[PDB]
Amino acid sequence: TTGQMPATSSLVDLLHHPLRWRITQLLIGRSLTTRELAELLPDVATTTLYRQVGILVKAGVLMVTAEHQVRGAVERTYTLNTQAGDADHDGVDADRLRTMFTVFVAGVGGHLDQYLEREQIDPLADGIAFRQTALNLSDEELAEFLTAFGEFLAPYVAHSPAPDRTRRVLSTILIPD
Amino acid sequence: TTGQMPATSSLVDLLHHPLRWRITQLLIGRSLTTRELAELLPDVATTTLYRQVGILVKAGVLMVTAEHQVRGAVERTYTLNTQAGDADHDGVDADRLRTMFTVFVAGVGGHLDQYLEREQIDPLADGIAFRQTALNLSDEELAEFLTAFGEFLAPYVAHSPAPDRTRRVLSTILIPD
Repeated sequence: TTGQMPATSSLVDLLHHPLRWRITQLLIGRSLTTRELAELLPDVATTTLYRQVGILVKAGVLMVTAEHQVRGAVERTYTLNTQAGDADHDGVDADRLRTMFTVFVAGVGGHLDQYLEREQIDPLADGIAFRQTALNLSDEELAEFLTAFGEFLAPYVAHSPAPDRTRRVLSTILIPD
Repeated sequence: TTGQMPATSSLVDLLHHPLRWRITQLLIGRSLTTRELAELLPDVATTTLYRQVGILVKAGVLMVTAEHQVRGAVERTYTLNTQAGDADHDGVDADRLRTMFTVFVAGVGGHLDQYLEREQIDPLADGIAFRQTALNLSDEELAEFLTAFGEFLAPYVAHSPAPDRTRRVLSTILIPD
């Protein structure tokens, strides 16, 4: 599901940290317990993983979607606070926008680095793609394009996990000449 | 129109150069004379612009789409050699893939820097967006998704330039967990 790079300076600052970026990206479009997140980040010390989730939750980058009793103790499920990444996008000046981009591409770069830790790679077979398309659009046509793009994505975003499926992250950057 | 980051080492090496990246990105989806390119790159010395087009053409990054007589002398029109950016994508190893990414995000970053040279910016009103979506897709579903994505884009890619329209560059990166 489509989240925008947060614009709030406090959230942007937190996402410089490579583990905090990893955690929030893993939570796009779904909810997970900290235990589940831990299992997806085997290289990270367990205590550290829990610490950083705590930091993200308290800052409002993540939100609690459920809590129930599991083995006598309470367990929370988390997802992206998409409402948080939708705030403060108007007072964005040059400096803030540069920082947002830098943090965004560093996160994506870190995801690529993780892919390259695979014992065997075939970028083509594995579905790695870096592409660009040029579009002539008025500001109003661009608003329509973005709405239609979300509608184009919707049936795919609806796919559940399954043994034949791999979770893929599609990052989009749009800049005018 | 959708070009992929070239994979041929010789083309990849040329695109490290920020002016060569600027030129090839300006040529996505359309054809231009060198004179037209010069006019879109006012900050670049004219002789230098012509030199770099020459370099790109000779390397096969660009192709000549027309030539006719203009003021007694012959004038060529150029566009991206999309056939060139579609070669050598199978023997891509870790080192080549990293380089491709680095060169790609540096180019996009340079395009953002150019946007930030505007006297007045409003990133939101100007249509700047950094987004991510997660999709659960089998390798075969991903091939379908990519084909449908091209079909989704087609009517917008068909838009001609006009006074109400601004050329926008949509960059896409797809990486699996």
